[PDB]
Amino acid sequence: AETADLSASVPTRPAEPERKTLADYGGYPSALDAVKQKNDAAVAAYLENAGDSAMAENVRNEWLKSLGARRQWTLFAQEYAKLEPAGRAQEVECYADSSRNDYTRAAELVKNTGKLPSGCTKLLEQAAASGLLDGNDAWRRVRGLLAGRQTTDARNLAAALGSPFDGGTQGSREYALLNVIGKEARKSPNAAALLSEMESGLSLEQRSFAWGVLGHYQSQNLNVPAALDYYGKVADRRQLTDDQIEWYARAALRARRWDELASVISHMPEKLQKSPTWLYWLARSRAATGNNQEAEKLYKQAAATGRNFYAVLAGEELGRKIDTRNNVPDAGKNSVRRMAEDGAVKRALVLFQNSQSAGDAKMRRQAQAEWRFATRGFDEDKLLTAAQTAFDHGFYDMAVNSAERTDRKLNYTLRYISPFKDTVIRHAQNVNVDPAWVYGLIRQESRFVIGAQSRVGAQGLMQVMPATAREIAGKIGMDAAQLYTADGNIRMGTWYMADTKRRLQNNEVLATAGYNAGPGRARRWQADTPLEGAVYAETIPFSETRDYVKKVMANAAYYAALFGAPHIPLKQRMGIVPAR
Ligand SMILES: CC(=O)N[C@H]1[C@@H]2OC[C@@H](O2)[C@@H](O[C@@H]2O[C@H](CO)[C@@H](O[C@@H]3O[C@H](CO)[C@@H](O)[C@H](O)[C@H]3NC(C)=O)[C@H](O)[C@H]2NC(C)=O)[C@@H]1O
Ligand SMILES: [Zn+2]
Ligand SMILES: [Zn+2]
Ligand SMILES: [Zn+2]
Ligand SMILES: [Zn+2]
Repeated sequence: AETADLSASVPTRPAEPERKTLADYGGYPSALDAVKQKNDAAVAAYLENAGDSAMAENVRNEWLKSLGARRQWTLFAQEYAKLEPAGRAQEVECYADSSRNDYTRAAELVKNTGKLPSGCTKLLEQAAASGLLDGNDAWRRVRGLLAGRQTTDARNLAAALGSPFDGGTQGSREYALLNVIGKEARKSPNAAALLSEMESGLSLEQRSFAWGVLGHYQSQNLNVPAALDYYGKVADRRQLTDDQIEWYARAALRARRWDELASVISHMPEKLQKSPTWLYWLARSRAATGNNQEAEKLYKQAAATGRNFYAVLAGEELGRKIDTRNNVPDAGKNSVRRMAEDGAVKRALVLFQNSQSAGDAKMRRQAQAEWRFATRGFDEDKLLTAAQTAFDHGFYDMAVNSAERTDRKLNYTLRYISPFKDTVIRHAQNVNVDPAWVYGLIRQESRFVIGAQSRVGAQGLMQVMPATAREIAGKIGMDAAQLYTADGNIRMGTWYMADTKRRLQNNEVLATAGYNAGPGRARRWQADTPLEGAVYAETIPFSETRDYVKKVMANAAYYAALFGAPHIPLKQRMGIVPAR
């Protein structure tokens, strides 16, 4: 019965002057070194003076980790009581419980098969020594730690469970299994023959795990028939790590074995079965075996996960199309202004502007942390207001970070911003690439930060490598130094998108993957037969590039809807990746 509106409510946390903010930032590295050197007076003095900021909260967390490890419980409790509950680091939670000898968290944590922080690691050991850990899960954690070379943590965990590596029957058997599950032993052409010899003397759990390690190695190496052979010997698939079981599912997906795929996904942990990825592929598998009613319900849940690659593909199997109409008005200019007056928002903004006039990347990273801190507790209305507040200040990446956090109130123009439009459109049309794809790529590469610079030296909005820029500029009459202007950067990036596409059989999925990892790697990941675009994207071995391709293609689907481009469903945009 009511038309949509946006609450003008804004927080009014106490603000501090520009000088104080920059002084607190000035002393921030000193306070973190005081924690590491155990200078408790120097840490207390910093916290006494500092504002209620991400800086203070980060110092307080680090100090509590130090206080917990040193069993300084009087101080720990007094300072823990000063942390916003949502601001508590994971390891600080564990110390706070281990301080009471409370092991409620261990049942969840024990599911983790990789490195935890030391406080959580000790909590698990103490839970193990106390008989409070499920045996199945505890030994599974031991094996996972051995397979990812955390041999010390595995050793201590096995000791605490009462069967040490040096003495225990189960302990020493787990440890001996490294001749198969070791980082280099798993690569051996004889690992399977070795394992097949020892099968008689291993438990069902140890055998399931060990075939899991060999399957996962083969699978992430894109040797699918060998992967499927080893994974097929796993008797209890629930024994696998999360990464092992997902690469079993990726192998079966790449082989189009829909019955096996469904079966694998059914053995995943609940959190993993409910992710957009495995809801979608289980749905596709159910449809492929003839159960449309079950596939339909699974598509609906995948589609309800929000704005993302699999949610969009699911919505399309249900004949929905992307709709990018905002369902709430823009925030009023007054509210946008008042939002910037809030003490924590203003702090973020002060670090932001000061980082611009000084070229200071580390200060800019701190402005982002302050912005996330400032906005951490916001309801949907404040988040849309804050998003516009960031956008107006040119803090474009924080504009998007706030907007993409809403669930019912949707502002697609803050989720999918498009600054520099004249530039991008012109240069994309000149080399004949789709502008929605270009924005998709920029949104993922740099979140629209003109001065973005990666670790390895990828530069600008389109994150073009200096070497690539030199090769481009010599083909199209440019100076390589134009890499460092926004216009030259967009000219080179859009050209390289067109160029990689042309050299990867005109395929936008291979091109996206080639942009990020090199066209050489994009071709390596091709199969000897054609692959549906989503299968290729899901089975990319490098995690960063796998994530990257799906986000860019999903971003392009939303930009295309925002720009009014003619409707090409995401499935069709994904197309078919050809044989190598
Ligand atoms: C940490 C980081 O910044 N990672 C990636 C980030 O995202 C885009 C770029 O920056 C990306 O680099 C791509 O990196 C590959 C190298 O792995 C580049 O490809 C190379 O360059 C030319 C391609 O025409 C060839 O001569 C090389 O053979 C090729 N490598 C491979 C493996 O094929 C690629 O050009 C570059 N992309 C851009 C946009 O510069 C980086 O790794
Ligand atoms: Zn089963
Ligand atoms: Zn301002
Ligand atoms: Zn231009
Ligand atoms: Zn990048």
